[PDB]
Amino acid sequence: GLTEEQRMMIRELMDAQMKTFDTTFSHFKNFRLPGVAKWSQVRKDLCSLKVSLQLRGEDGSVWNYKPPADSGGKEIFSLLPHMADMSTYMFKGIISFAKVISYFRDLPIEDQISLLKGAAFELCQLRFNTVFNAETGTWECGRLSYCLEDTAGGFQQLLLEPMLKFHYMLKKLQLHEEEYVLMQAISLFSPDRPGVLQHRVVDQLQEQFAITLKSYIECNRPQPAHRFLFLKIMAMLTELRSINAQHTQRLLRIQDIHPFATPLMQELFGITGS
Ligand SMILES: O=S(=O)(c1ccccc1)N(Cc1ccc(Oc2ccccc2)cc1)c1ccc(C(O)(C(F)(F)F)C(F)(F)F)cc1
Repeated sequence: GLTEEQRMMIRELMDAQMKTFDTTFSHFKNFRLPGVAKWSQVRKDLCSLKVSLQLRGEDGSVWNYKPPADSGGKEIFSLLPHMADMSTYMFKGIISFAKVISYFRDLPIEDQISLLKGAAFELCQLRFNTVFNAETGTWECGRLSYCLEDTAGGFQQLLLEPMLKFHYMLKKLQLHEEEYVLMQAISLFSPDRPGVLQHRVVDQLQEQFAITLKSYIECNRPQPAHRFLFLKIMAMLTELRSINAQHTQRLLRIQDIHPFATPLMQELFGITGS
């Protein structure tokens, strides 16, 4: 079954998640909002986001934003300031998650920074899948809601952008909170990240989290639908890392044309300021 050590690993991760995941986004406030040539062509990477924004007030008021269509203009950058603020809020939560976990704290500062930089996007996306509604194509973030706008091919066309397909595929697995936090742990403690000194310790931690995840699934999911779940999750994690490397390249190209990264995002991506 589950060993007490395995049950102590899950509890440590689960408590770290509860303390640092504001699932209602109640402290996300004071954020920016959109106002009331091969480089540029590629930089039209932005069209795959296609998101509408809803902001519900406590008074009952609802503000709704619909994005501009591309007209060969700067209007494509209208939502980047808001998204940078949301990304920064999510990343701060992820940093707090790592810092409250005993195993991460024990690691050297240099390794802690290297691991956070490598896994920050992946951990944020894993948390965002918990708030994603597959039926509505919407990410429900407290009073903010982010809805995918209609596209010609509809669902299938959205499933062509890897980030979106990841979200739909992961949600279909119908994971428990314990399985999400183990995926975060496996992704955070990745030994093959640039700059990791204590690779052997990190690799052993990762294997223990994966063993714990495999054991959790074996003990709590006996149904033929959950056959090969551990391996599906591990493949998902491998795809997320490829998505992460692609997203980094897309982001840095936009930044090069149209700077928008916040200070914390600049630190994450090694932008110096000079
Ligand atoms: O993948 S989503 O859900 C998404 C959102 C909208 C349309 C399609 C897909 N996402 C949310 C998200 C937020 C944070 C994150 O982790 C990061 C951690 C540190 C630094 C950067 C990211 C990962 C996903 C999303 C949000 C923004 C972006 C951007 O590339 C954008 F803005 F240039 F499109 C940018 F620049 F803001 F990061 C991409 C995906």
